[PDB]
Amino acid sequence: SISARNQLKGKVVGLKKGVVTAEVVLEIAGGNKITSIISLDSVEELGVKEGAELTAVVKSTDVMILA
Amino acid sequence: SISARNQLKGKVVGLKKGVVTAEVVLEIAGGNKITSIISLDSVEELGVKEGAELTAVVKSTDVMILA
Amino acid sequence: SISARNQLKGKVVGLKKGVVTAEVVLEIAGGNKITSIISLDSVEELGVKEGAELTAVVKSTDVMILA
Amino acid sequence: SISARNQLKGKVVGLKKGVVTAEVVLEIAGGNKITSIISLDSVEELGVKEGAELTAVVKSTDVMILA
Amino acid sequence: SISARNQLKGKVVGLKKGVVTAEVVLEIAGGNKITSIISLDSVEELGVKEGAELTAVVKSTDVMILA
Amino acid sequence: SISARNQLKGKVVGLKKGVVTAEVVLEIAGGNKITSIISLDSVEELGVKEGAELTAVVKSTDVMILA
Ligand code: MOO
Ligand code: MOO
Ligand code: MOO
Ligand code: MOO
Ligand code: MOO
Ligand code: MOO
Ligand code: MOO
Ligand code: MOO
Ligand SMILES: [Ca+2]
Ligand SMILES: [Ca+2]
Repeated sequence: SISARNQLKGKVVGLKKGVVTAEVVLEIAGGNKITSIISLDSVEELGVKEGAELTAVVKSTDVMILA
Repeated sequence: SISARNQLKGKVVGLKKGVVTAEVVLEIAGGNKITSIISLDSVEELGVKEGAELTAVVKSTDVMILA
Repeated sequence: SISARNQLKGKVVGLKKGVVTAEVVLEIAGGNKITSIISLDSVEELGVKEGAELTAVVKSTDVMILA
Repeated sequence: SISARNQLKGKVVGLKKGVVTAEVVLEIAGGNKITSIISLDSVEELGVKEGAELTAVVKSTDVMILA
Repeated sequence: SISARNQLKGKVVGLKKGVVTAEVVLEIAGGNKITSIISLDSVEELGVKEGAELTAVVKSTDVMILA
Repeated sequence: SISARNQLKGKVVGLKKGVVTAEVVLEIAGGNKITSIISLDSVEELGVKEGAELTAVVKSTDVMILA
């Protein structure tokens, strides 16, 4: 129940932990892949691990269109 | 060939024009819907129309993770 | 349970509805005020109205520091 | 005098330096905590340190609403 | 003294007002042009108009690279 | 042909690699400089290095105005 209109369910297929940030790669419907860069603290708090089923969220104003 | 690593192909299923901004809704693999808000100038220049085959692009640092 | 680390509870003190976007102003702790621009559809779906108690959410990478 | 309408004064209560990025945590009115991830270069240039009195700035189009 | 590392001085050559947002177009050094979409209220508050000399500011995390 | 209206051609004058992110600094027309923080993987994938000619891309909704 958040304003961000793009909510994409997926499964974790990759995780890389940096000093401040962390990279999460999710496989969503149709084989598409979504890549997320978040704080390292969050990775630790949401129990992010390979195989976990999670949801990618994006604000509409952050989505560009390519023709 | 742009750094934004998230590229999701889709078809236009919704279009609403504002004074400065415009809203484009794309249907992607699995019926998921991606909503984008961009400049009105761009819709016009990219010739966005119902049925067009376009692509949604998102920077990794804009993707959040939900548990 | 989302990665975005900034979650600020507040009360709606202002709402302006545009064609594509909408502006929401919330009063949070200490009298601070937060201003949000979201899609008009969201305003309609989350039942946004003056007096409503809601939460402002922000990704860490979108926060700048001013000295 | 910048368009970002959200300006929240606070004191530094956390600082973690990465190779490229850095994390700053500010305590604002009510003990709320704001977390910011910026360039390592900037922390150094703005002389960010525990106890400093700084200000968090956020563009309105980056603030989401949660119900 | 804001952490955002991109500060581009320029002159207003275009200004379009919408209901909630506004579009500002600046001509910057060297023949380049920058386009910004911000809140209508900020435009009104900073007294933006054709001919004004202002600065465009962008967070490093929001700049993409294209090859 | 991406909707992002800001496309600034430039040359790489600085490149710093971190664990998850990377910092690219470009010199653009007219003596201006642009700094970008993107994923380390994209840098590696687009083969970014000192001297390369590339383009910085920014969404209009991410450009702030300072008076
Ligand atoms: O209504 Mo949003 O937060 O622009 O997706
Ligand atoms: O070590 Mo970083 O600056 O979190 O990629
Ligand atoms: O390499 Mo990006 O531009 O953070 O997706
Ligand atoms: O960068 Mo975060 O961990 O989505 O607030
Ligand atoms: O009428 Mo708007 O301000 O382009 O949604
Ligand atoms: O007027 Mo803003 O820069 O969308 O907060
Ligand atoms: O990521 Mo910055 O240091 O706000 O440009
Ligand atoms: O808001 Mo835009 O049309 O992606 O620059
Ligand atoms: Ca943004
Ligand atoms: Ca952003």
